[PDB]
Parts: sequence; structure tokens; C-alpha cells
Amino acid sequence: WQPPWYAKEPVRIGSCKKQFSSFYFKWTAKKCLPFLFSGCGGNANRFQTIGECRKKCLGK
Repeated sequence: WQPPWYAKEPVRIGSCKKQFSSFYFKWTAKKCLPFLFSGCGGNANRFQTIGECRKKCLGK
């Protein structure tokens, strides 16, 4: 299995100043991992639940 392109982008908290419990694929660990998204300025490697991160980045 190879993950799609967005699951390999670097985690980016972004430019705003709130918090939003999120998950990203740490593609060199092949795990979904929690992180706090700021609310804006992120990238495509972000998911609200861990399942969605597993569905898309692991093919689950």
C-alpha cells in the first residue's frame, strides 16, 4: 500500500489562533496522529476523526 498524496504533506497548524482537535497522517510512521489545528492556513493533511484519516491514508 502507498498513501495518497495529501497523506504525505507535512502537518501544518496554520496561521489562526484557535484550536480544533484534529488528526494527520505521519506518513513515515504510517500512523494517524492527533494535532491541534489553528483554524486556518492548514493543508490537505487534516481530518476531524481518526477513522477518516485511516480510511483515506491507510485505505481502511
